[PDB]
Amino acid sequence: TLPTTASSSTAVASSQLDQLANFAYNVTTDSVAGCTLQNLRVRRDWRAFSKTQKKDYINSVLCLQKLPSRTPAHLAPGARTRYDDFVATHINQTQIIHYTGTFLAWHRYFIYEFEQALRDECSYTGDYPYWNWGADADNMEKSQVFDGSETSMSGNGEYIPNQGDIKLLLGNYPAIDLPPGSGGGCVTSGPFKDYKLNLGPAALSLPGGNMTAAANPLTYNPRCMKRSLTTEILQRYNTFPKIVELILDSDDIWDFQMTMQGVPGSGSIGVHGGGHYSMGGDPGRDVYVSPGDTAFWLHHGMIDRVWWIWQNLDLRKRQNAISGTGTFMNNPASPNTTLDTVIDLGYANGGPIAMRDLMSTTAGPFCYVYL
Amino acid sequence: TLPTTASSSTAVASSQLDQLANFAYNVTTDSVAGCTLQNLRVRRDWRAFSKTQKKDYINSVLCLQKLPSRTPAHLAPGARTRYDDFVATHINQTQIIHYTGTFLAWHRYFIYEFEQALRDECSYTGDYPYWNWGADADNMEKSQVFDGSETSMSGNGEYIPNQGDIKLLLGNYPAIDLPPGSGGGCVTSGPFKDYKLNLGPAALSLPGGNMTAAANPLTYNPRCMKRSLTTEILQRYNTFPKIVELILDSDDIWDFQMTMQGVPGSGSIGVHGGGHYSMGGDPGRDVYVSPGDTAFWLHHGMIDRVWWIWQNLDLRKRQNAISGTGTFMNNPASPNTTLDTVIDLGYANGGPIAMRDLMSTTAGPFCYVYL
Ligand SMILES: *[C@@H]1O[C@H](CO)[C@@H](O[C@@H]2O[C@H](CO)[C@@H](O[C@@H]3O[C@H](CO)[C@@H](O)[C@H](O)[C@@H]3O)[C@H](O)[C@H]2NC(C)=O)[C@H](O)[C@H]1NC(C)=O
Ligand SMILES: *[C@@H]1O[C@H](CO)[C@@H](O[C@@H]2O[C@H](CO)[C@@H](O)[C@H](O)[C@H]2NC(C)=O)[C@H](O)[C@H]1NC(C)=O
Ligand SMILES: *[C@@H]1O[C@H](CO)[C@@H](O)[C@H](O)[C@H]1NC(C)=O
Ligand SMILES: *[C@@H]1O[C@H](CO)[C@@H](O)[C@H](O)[C@H]1NC(C)=O
Ligand SMILES: *[C@@H]1O[C@H](CO)[C@@H](O)[C@H](O)[C@H]1NC(C)=O
Ligand SMILES: *[C@@H]1O[C@H](CO)[C@@H](O)[C@H](O)[C@H]1NC(C)=O
Ligand SMILES: *[C@@H]1O[C@H](CO)[C@@H](O)[C@H](O)[C@H]1NC(C)=O
Ligand SMILES: *[C@H]1O[C@H](CO)[C@@H](O)[C@H](O)[C@@H]1O
Ligand SMILES: *[C@H]1O[C@H](CO)[C@@H](O)[C@H](O)[C@@H]1O
Ligand SMILES: [Cu+2]
Ligand SMILES: [Cu+2]
Ligand SMILES: [Cu+2]
Ligand SMILES: [Cu+2]
Repeated sequence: TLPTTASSSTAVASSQLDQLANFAYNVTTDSVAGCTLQNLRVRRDWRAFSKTQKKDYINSVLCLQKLPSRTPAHLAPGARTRYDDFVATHINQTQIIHYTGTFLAWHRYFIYEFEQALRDECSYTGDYPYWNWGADADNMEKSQVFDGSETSMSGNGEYIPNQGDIKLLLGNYPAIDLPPGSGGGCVTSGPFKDYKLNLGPAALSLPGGNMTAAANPLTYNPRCMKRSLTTEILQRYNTFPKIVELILDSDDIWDFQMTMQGVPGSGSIGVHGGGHYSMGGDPGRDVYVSPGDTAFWLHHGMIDRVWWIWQNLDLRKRQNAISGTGTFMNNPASPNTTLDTVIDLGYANGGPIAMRDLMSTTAGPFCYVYL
Repeated sequence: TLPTTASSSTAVASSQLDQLANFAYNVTTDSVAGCTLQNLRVRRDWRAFSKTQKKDYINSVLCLQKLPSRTPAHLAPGARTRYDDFVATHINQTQIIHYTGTFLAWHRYFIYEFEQALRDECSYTGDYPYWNWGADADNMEKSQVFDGSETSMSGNGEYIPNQGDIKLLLGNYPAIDLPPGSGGGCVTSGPFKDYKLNLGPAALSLPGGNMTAAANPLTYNPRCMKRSLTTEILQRYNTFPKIVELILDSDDIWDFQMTMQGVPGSGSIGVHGGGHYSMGGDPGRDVYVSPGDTAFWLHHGMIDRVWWIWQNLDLRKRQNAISGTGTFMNNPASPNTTLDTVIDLGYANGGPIAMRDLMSTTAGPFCYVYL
């Protein structure tokens, strides 16, 4: 039988999450028969990756960052690489994604098309990786995603001392205070030290309250990728209890995405916000440019997995569930998101597609499960 | 001797507003003694206009609706007239000009350049008019702005029986219910009976609670202007007690501009929202395309007048006061508006300009007062 409420103990919460993930894996594989059991791809924990499997993905990411970009030069003069095209369209559509009826499905399609670019343009045969936050909640610097070795998405940045508190002011709600992390500067080690971030910043938070915004975040400004891994941020919004609480106590699609992103006026940035700002640095603290951090795709693999688990717990009522509109926090008011709403990814990959073709990981263009 | 508490009687609260406006006129004119007393412009109540002066203003707006548009066709394929240029830049910029730090200053510059277009291209030499809502709150159908005569902005629309209410979402709160007015269809008389809106709808609130939104509201979509005059909406938010209350009880620019536009979670839409939705119809109920209604300019002459009165009650503290950010209700977050923030009107008229040059009606490009 399945867990009913989330546990206040960290080990038990991991067991419930596992048992909920096993229930989700079971429901999906037993239904499937263009998608079969034989081409059903599997996404796995980045720790389940071998140190040779890690290098294949990293090498496939490094290759996409070296191919020429597809976006027209006038629409984004700062885009140079195939990697920049995905970042460019995320900057372009930040106002109509996030806190929208399309938030969860747009990012499921976003990461899927990012995988296709790896498989078709940089010859990737491995599995898509995801980052389990709760496993690294007590020591993010030891996390195999951020440990600074050459099997990581690079590690911490240079420790800038005497850094001010990060203050987050979205909307007109009172600020949320966060520690500045143990880094702050350019990344040290890892296979991405010479990775040149090209676009942004658009709305980058800074230690001390400021927000660096460029005149046009689509213009060319090459720079390094900065990081300041903040373990304290993870153990506040990303422990195993928080992850299982997000799944077991969200009973409608509204409560799920709201709790996931951070309920307004609640002092919580949710699992989505806490996963972004824990990396710190640039573009870690920029909601527009965050795909510029290579740990974005492992982060959203886990976001999709948490949505995938919650969906299967009641496929009758949760597969096609949608709530929200087409504008950030319905500001200003916009029509309700429906199954007929068409979204696109700009010039990154793919074409415009309706929402109903996105709700299932074993339908539409999708054919995959999680382990 | 100035009042400090707004009154409940419409008669004596009307007297209060005349005192404050007169004090404001006294402070501004004595301060002028490139802007002199000899060239100082005056903006007057639409009721102060004689018959010939009313037709003078209308015919210049009518001429603006026939001259060819300046906007390049690929940026706004639906723009056909100079009047469309102003509506198009408003649609384009709606999400960074409402509930921002620039809201009041952007619209002061917006109507000034619209006035400059009347003067330099349609030979207008008269005064800029405004609409005193408090005088028509007892019957909008009697208003000199809306009676549908030769000297109106056209009047009511064709009758549509048994219509549902208007549901307005203002923040993360339940919808505010407004009566649907006494019209609904295309306008029946007045000098704009045959006037064509060519843009939108971008987000048109409909009776019953629905909303229409074009896929791209900047494409060609010619149609009549619809109206549904609603006296009760003016009664709720635009009586003389409501106007004097906004001026006297607002202690800083944040309180003032929020109370003017409508505070979320209070059931009010402010005098600004009350003036827009009391017209009803299309584009009166569209936040983006609202300049498409010809009463928009007289409506925002009075919005500017109320800010001017509020400014002059404590010039040393209120002349250059700013609060807010560059995004609609700070969603998504953005840097604070400063005196150095720059705005433009696209291809409507003029060039870019900073906030410091916009805070006074007697500095920058401005030299005007209100009667
Ligand atoms: C609505 O507002 C946006 C601004 O947010 C306007 O977009 C701007 O349009 C101009 C010309 O169409 C773009 O100019 C471009 O400059 C680059 C510089 O490298 C050049 O390479 C291009 O060939 C082009 O000349 C400008 O970048 C663009 N801005 C943004 C942020 O996209 C838009 O025109 C406005 N629409 C209307 C109808 O006013
Ligand atoms: C950002 O998004 C806008 C629309 O959301 C894109 O603008 C479209 O561009 C195409 C190609 O030039 C035009 O055919 C459309 O008419 C445009 N639509 C609008 C509403 O302007 C823009 O190209 C996107 N930019 C990037 C870099 O993805
Ligand atoms: C998943 O299915 C297998 C076999 O069908 C079963 O043994 C296992 O217990 C299931 N998972 C859970 C959590 O019960
Ligand atoms: C930016 O931050 C610095 C502190 O490093 C502060 O002194 C400055 O006032 C901030 N800029 C603005 C415009 O507030
Ligand atoms: C404005 O100045 C005139 C000048 O004589 C004066 O009569 C009037 O009382 C003044 N009004 C206010 C409100 O100060
Ligand atoms: C829009 O969707 C919400 C659900 O978030 C629903 O409550 C509301 O009634 C919908 N509005 C209309 C006009 O259908
Ligand atoms: C905006 O200004 C306020 C002034 O009260 C300041 O406290 C805050 O840090 C500023 N925020 C940003 C993002 O600049
Ligand atoms: C298990 O560990 C988490 C951090 O991973 C704590 O937040 C919790 O209180 C429990 O001790
Ligand atoms: C203000 O409005 C009231 C109606 O609410 C009138 O009774 C009064 O004479 C003044 O016109
Ligand atoms: Cu995103
Ligand atoms: Cu994210
Ligand atoms: Cu406006
Ligand atoms: Cu307005």
